[PDB]
Amino acid sequence: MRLPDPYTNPEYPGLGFESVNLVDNDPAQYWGINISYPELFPDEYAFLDSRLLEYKRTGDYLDVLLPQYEAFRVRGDTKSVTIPAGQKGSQIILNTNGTLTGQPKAGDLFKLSTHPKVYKITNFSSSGNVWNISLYPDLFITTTGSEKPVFNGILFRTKLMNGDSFLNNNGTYSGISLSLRESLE
Ligand SMILES: [Cl-]
Ligand SMILES: [Cl-]
Ligand SMILES: [Tb+3]
Ligand SMILES: [Tb+3]
Ligand SMILES: [Tb+3]
Repeated sequence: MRLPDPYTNPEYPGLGFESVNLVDNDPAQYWGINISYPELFPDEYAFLDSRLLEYKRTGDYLDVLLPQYEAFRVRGDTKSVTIPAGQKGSQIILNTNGTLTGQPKAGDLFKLSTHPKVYKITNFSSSGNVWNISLYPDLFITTTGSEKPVFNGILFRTKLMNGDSFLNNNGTYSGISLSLRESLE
C-alpha cells in the first residue's frame, strides 16, 4: 500500500516530510528511509496511524514517494523506449527513439518498470538516441527487453522497522518519525 502523503491526501498537509535522509545499506544493497514529520494535527496522526495499522494487518508493503527527488528532468512517454535485453551490471543502455525530452543527471533516482528496486544514477553519457545510464547498486535483474525506464513518480517498496519508537499541547503530535527499509522480497 501507499504511505499517505500530501499528494494522495492534500487534506493532510502535515503528512509532508519535514526531514528525509536516504541511507545506503550494503551488508544485497537496500535503501533506508528515515522520515520525520512536522507537528501533526489529530486527524492527520490518526489517519497515518490507521493506515500503518492496515499495513500491519495485511502484511503488505509500504510504497513511499520522496518528493525531494522529483525533478521531472526527463519527460515524454517511456513505453516507446527500448531497453535491449540481456543487460546486467552497473550500466544500462536505452534507445529513446527520439520520444524523450531532457536528460537525467547523476544523483537522480531510476527504476525499471518491471522491478521494484530503486537505483541512483551515478553517470550519464549519450550518443544520439543512445543513453548510457550508470547505476548504483548494480542491476538486480538481467533485462528481458520488455522493461521501460522510470524517471518520475518513483516509489520505494519498503517495510516499517520501528513500529513503536517515536502530545505537544497545541492539539498536535510532535516528534513523529518512521524508520523504513527497502524490502528484498
Ligand atoms: Cl533498440
Ligand atoms: Cl556512450
Ligand atoms: Tb516545513
Ligand atoms: Tb518545522
Ligand atoms: Tb547477480
